[PDB]
Amino acid sequence: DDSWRGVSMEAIHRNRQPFELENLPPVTAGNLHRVMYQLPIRETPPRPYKSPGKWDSEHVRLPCAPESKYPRENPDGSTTIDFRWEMIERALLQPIKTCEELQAAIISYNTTYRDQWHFRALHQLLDEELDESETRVFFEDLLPRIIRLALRLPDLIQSPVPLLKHHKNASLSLSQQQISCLLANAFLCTFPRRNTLKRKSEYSTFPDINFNRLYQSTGPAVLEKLKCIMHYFRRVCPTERDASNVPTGVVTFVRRSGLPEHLIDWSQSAAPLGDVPLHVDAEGTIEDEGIGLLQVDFANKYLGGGVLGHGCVQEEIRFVICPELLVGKLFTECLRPFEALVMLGAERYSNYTGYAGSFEWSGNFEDSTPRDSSGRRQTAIVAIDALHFAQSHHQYREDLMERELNKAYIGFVHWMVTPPPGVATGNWGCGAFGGDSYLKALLQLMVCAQLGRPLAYYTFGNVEFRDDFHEMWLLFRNDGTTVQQLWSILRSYSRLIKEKNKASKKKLYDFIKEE
Ligand SMILES: Cc1cc(Cn2c(=O)n(Cc3cnc(C)s3)c(=O)c3cc(S(=O)(=O)NC4(C)CC4)ccc32)n(C)n1
Ligand SMILES: [Cl-]
Repeated sequence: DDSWRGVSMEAIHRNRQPFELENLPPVTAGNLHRVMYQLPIRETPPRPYKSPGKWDSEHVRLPCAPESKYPRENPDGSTTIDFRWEMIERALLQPIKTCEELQAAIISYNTTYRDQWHFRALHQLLDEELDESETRVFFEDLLPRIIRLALRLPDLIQSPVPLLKHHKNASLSLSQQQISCLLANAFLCTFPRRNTLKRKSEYSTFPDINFNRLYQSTGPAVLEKLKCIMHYFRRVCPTERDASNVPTGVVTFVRRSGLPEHLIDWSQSAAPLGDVPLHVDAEGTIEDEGIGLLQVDFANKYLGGGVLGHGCVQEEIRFVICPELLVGKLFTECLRPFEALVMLGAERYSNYTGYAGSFEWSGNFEDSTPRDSSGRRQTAIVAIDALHFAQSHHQYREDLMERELNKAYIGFVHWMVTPPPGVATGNWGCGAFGGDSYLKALLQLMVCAQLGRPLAYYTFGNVEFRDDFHEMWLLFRNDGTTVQQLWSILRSYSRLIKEKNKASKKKLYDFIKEE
């Protein structure tokens, strides 16, 4: 009758309006929080913060650094060592009228990759997908705006951009405007030292950021991601007339890194599972129906996954409809097992249809989501990376159930004085990545019970699973089942599977029935 089972959405918000409960404290500058704009925000967009630039192992190597030098071959075949930022400016201010000339300009400061990079998805989009006039508008309007924005980087970033490395709790806050500039540079593949595919290299524990690998990819989902990105730049680049369309606010990136001190012993959790306000919806999406909640990103340990590539499932889609997330790739070291990344403030610019191979851009989206005191849209996303399984049976090992419990734990912790809003999630690391929906739902319930967060769970058209999970929360509620007690049952199922989906839930019935 209704799409959903369990408690209502009013309930998930603790009967207060969405957005009254916040997911992150306000931005303030500190030892553990670098802020790229001036506090407090008076004018908009925020005014950039000024401090000496850094070209070192602790900060982003910015394309405009005076330390960035580059060899050029010449007309006549000799070598000049020049400043790469000067070469980038010269290349991008030559006229560029075709897809081939764009590729040659980008390659002119990436000459190592001359015979490896071919921007086939860009050729497909401009030569075959758009008609002659939409393509003329690309070269006469859009691309000049992207270049002009990229070339303002020394004006918009006047402060070193720190890397968020392994095992450090740190935050970084930037303006949406600053992010549009960094992303324009990525679009034009300007970031130094971030292209090599060599196995052990300076940045190999970091994601890719230059957009070349997207351009090298194929198929319809890749073009639709390109359309999302184009659209973002139409939305946020100043037009020839004015700059009133430029976004006004802020985005914050928080590396959460758990200490041994924070590790839950799951057999000592007396938390009642049925006391979790659980809302299980078979329609709806996290980005729409989960407004006000901590929304989950079914992440790869490299933030963004294959968004610059062939990837086009849950993570990748979020990163092209809310492209400000992409800048996380620039400074976020890959996640270790007891770490997570919270991203607050990312505006949505695109609508979409489908999923995976059927993903399509389906139009403009005007985000009216309210901004917090710090100038951030109150869209809070946590990146947590599930394990992938070649073998489904492997996931029922005790150590790898604990791993996932602890991964979701560090993603979902609150660590603020005000009460935590609900989490909005779903079949995390399931489908083709090997995970069991039935188990991953319980692990997430355990974590929410333990932390005291409501849980809004989306099954995406699967009514059967909605019911099996609702019914199993009812058995917990009136048996007063407990985290440690469900852990005990789950460890039993571990040793059972060893000696050799729908059957996990059958055997809790059994171990529960005896109580
Ligand atoms: C209501 C709805 C949405 C969708 C499409 N979709 C999807 O198919 N999957 C995979 C699965 C399909 N059927 C299953 C039983 S799983 C999704 O995982 C999915 C996820 C989202 S989301 O996470 O809310 N948002 C994004 C993409 C921004 C992060 C949305 C649609 C999904 N379906 C079938 N039914
Ligand atoms: Cl030159």
